Amino acid sequence: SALPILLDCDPGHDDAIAIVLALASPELDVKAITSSAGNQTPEKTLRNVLRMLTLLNRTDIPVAGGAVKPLMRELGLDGPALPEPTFAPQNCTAVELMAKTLRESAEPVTIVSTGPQTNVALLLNSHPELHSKIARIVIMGGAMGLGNWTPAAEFNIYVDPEAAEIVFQSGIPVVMAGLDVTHKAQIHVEDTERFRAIGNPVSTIVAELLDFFLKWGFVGAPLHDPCTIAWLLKPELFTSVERWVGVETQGKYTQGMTVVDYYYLTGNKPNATVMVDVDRQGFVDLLADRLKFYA
Amino acid sequence: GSALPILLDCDPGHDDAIAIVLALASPELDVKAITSSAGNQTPEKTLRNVLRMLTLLNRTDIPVAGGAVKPLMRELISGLDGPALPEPTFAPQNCTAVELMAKTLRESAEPVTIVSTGPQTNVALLLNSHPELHSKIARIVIMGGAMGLGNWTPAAEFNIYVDPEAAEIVFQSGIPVVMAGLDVTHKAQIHVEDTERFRAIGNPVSTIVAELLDFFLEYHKDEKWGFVGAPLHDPCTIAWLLKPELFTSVERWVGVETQGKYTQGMTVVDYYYLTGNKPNATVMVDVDRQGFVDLLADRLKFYA
Amino acid sequence: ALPILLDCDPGHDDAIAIVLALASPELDVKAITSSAGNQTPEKTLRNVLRMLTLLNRTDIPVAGGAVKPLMRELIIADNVHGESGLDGPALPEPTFAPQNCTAVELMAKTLRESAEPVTIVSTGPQTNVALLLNSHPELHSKIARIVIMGGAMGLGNWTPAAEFNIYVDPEAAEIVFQSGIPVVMAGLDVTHKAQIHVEDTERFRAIGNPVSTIVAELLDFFLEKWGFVGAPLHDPCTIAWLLKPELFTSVERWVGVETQGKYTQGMTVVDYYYLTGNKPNATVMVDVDRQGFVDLLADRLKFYA
Amino acid sequence: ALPILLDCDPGHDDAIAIVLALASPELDVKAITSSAGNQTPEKTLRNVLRMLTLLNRTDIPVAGGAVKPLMRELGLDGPALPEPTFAPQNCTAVELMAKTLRESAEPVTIVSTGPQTNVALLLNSHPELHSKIARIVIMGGAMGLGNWTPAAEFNIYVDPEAAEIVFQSGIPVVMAGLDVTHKAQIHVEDTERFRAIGNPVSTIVAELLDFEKWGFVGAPLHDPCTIAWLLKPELFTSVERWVGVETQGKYTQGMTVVDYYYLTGNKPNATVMVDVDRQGFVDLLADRLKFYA
Ligand SMILES: [Ca+2]
Ligand SMILES: [Ca+2]
Ligand SMILES: [Ca+2]
Ligand SMILES: [Ca+2]
Repeated sequence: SALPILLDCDPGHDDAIAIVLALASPELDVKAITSSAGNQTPEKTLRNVLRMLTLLNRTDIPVAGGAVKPLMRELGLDGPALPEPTFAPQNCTAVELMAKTLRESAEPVTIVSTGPQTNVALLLNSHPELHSKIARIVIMGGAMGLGNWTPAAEFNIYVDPEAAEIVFQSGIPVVMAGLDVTHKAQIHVEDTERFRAIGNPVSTIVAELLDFFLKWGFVGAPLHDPCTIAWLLKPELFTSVERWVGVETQGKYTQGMTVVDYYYLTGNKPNATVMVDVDRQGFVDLLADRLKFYA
Repeated sequence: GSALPILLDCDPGHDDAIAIVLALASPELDVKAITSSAGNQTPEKTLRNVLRMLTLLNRTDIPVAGGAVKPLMRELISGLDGPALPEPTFAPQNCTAVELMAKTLRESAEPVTIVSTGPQTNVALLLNSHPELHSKIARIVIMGGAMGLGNWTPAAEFNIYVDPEAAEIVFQSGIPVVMAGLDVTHKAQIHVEDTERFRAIGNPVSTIVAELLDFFLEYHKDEKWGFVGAPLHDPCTIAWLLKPELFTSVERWVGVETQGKYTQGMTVVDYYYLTGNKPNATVMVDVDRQGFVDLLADRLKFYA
Repeated sequence: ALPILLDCDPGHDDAIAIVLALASPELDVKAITSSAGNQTPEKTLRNVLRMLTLLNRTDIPVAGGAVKPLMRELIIADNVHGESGLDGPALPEPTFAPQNCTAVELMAKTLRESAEPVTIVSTGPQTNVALLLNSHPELHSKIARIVIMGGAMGLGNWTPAAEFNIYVDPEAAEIVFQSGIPVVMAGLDVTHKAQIHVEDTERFRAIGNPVSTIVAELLDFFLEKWGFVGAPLHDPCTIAWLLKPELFTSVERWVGVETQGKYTQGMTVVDYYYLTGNKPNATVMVDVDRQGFVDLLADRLKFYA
Repeated sequence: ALPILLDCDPGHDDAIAIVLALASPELDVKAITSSAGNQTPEKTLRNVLRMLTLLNRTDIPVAGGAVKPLMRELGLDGPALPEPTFAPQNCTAVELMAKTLRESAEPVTIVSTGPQTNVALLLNSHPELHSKIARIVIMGGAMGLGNWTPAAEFNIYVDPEAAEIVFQSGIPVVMAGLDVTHKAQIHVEDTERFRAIGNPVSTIVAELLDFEKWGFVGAPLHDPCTIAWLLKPELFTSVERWVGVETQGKYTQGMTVVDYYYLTGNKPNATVMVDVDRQGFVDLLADRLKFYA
């Protein structure tokens, strides 16, 4: 009855916190966690997935490392003391673990990818016969408005624009947590104190990860990646629009931009659910309430 | 007569038309010439519309010339429907827009302000073909672009989209640029009450302006944008020259995308200073709407 | 014997390349996988199976690959190669099944279990090869080199600037050329010199076995703005180069594939006069001893006696 | 005589093109304007003035043009040349070109042997004068390999946007690219022939041509092919084809894409020179050099 999900990510503090949120939610059955490279080198992102799973006592979840660089371009949890990995990744690549999971699943699986789209694009292009086994792809990346890496582009998308465009043109429903929503999903100093007052080793780690992070004029720090998991858990916390998104791969000034046809100016059929607002307090409540799982 | 000397390049177009009305009712401004760009209409039509507006406004003394027939490297894509306008009673000068612009610069004793409220085609031509006159251009004030969402394609505003290369030439020119994009112009809405205020002013020109606002809103009320009233784009350029204190603006780097698969014509504004790039533009981002409406109605009294 | 992986989109010349490879005991064909380009992926796969049926090598593992280019829609070399993709001669129906997996999977499996580096020969669009490279960076060390048919230093045969295989999937080809693995390129520069004249096709037909018959009837089908004396035979130059590199003249140069141009998508940009900074990444074939090439083919056709 | 406008960036070969044009009474050179590419715009202007001083044609009006490409960033060593004895006109190249067209009674031929910057400016800013332009004869581009980047010839690469403007203009274009110019080589023996003609001008021309991976037998003479094609088109083989200039590629900015095998829908927009009778080209030059006897 739980929703089967594949998590692909590049921890990264917010990826890490998204893993914590997912494993505290019995509505979700995390089938595997695979690592992309962007926030760090692929050796480090893999290591970080293994450390998080060690911390959270879920060494039963299969892990594989993915692509070592973006498709056509060149190419992490400081703060708290984290455990050394006590287990090994699977002897195969992220795409292979993803494909394997799809093949053997009896119902469609949800992909949540919160690093660059590199591994997800590879799976899509290399396994067209498994597209039917993918319910939807939930991403953290992009920005309808101003980017955070270049003027037009958010980092995840900018690191591998081609991979992202492959995802959005794939024919599989996409849900997009871009900067428009994640910038609203701020954790204020008081919130971080709330998480820390919960009083278990994990809520402590989450609070310290957050401590570390601390021209945009944010009141507190945005928490990007957990917005993907939070939307699956409580979509009613979010406002979203169904629109066409294209990713720029050629521009002189705009490589990696997510072009969102908000006012229907193109002929293009919508391919994405674009998150545009969140109930910030509700988002904090969800995170604070699920942290009680590690009591 | 120490008014600010200005060159107006435009593609009327109801809002260009209203910009002309505002400028000629402002003795702070000395309009040296009006030239026509093509965008809102064919170049025959935009030229004609400049001539009709000057005929209406009893300023047949301002020299007019037609400009480029198409964007620098792309194909082109009455223009003042609604009110009855007069037929032209005077002829454009026997030259091109670029030639009239250059002439004006050469013979001006002080730098001239360019206001271009159509595509940037003529301005870019003047810039590239007269580098020895850059010193005679104080600044270029444009209506075009959007820091946020575009009104023509998802990423692009119309004027820039029609001639991205010309706009990039303007912004890379080294001459200070002032940009009235959709971020401010979409705030500069004329509500139905405002159009009634203009109409109550009671002279042939305020009547024309109100009827121009009439036609627009009746036939082009944007149902997806959720505007309370119709945005008045072009007059924001003139208003900023008249009362900059009505506006909020930031000094940022702006690039125009000329190569993107999805983004041709986008004005990329480096709002959060993420690039290395030296600011080249003053980007208007807010306006005091009521004050903007007040300016228009105060200046419409000129035609009493 | 040199272990090779063959990735191809038959297509008459791919087919004749298969024939040549299987008549050469210098080469150990480890698998044949199918790309889409010349035809739909259903048809290319079928035609690999038909050729292996014909040549009684049903022991070679076959798998179908990617159904479309990485980031573009499929276009096919439709009426050039006709209906089935191998029109002309009667061919046998497949008597065996492809492996239960994708081309990239069979490729990876082959590399993993090989004891020495494997040579990839790819004679359709580079789609499967690029997928293997990006998804298996830990197996690059098991790839000796990639030998392609594609590209043109001069004029293209599909658009003014581009050759078909490259044009169908420029992004795949650029991935191959940027990969760090040695590339050998049989482009139109050489393949347009590797013409089979009517006399040569008559020679193949005179060899008198079922297979040389099929190869001759295949060429028959492939027969005026180019002003060729007879028909260029593109794909078998990859295998010929592995068999007898002394037939060929080649230069080591930098090659880039254009993925963004308005007029030039799919161009192979070859830095023939060293004008760029760029480190050579390819061996580009630029000439062939045509008669020697024809001799090679005919000599190896005797294998099917 | 055929009225022509010469826009160029001397440059030794532009210089030799000027020499040939002024020795040809079939041609009426209406004006010479300077582009920037081979050198800075100050230098190219100066060189036009030096050449016309040398050749005793200070009566031909000269103007300096654009100081850089339309959208991008931006010369006669060897022989002793005279200092300029006259001044350029007090206007820009585009102005002098427009003025020339306006006051011509019949269409004018434009020969542009530098980047196409001034010609593109003329075309875009004077659409009412297109009818006064018979054709634009250019030295630039390559159907085959480039001499500047792998895909691109210099003149075109310097201002790809100006070149694409010219080719998309609707005015007939004639293209002397590397395909023909690399065949138009001057061998050591030819340079000695020129030198033996025995006047100050043939001497200057020789001292220029006097001064590796391409494997040329002698030096290609690029710009004079434009003037030669006007004088003796029968020396050349050419094809009527569609030509587009790449202005966006990652690796191919400045490439002239010639649709030699009719693979696009596109209407031909250009006469593309593909061969030359080299000896006949050399004979034309030697023959015309006698003008300065
Ligand atoms: Ca992340
Ligand atoms: Ca306008
Ligand atoms: Ca093939
Ligand atoms: Ca030159």
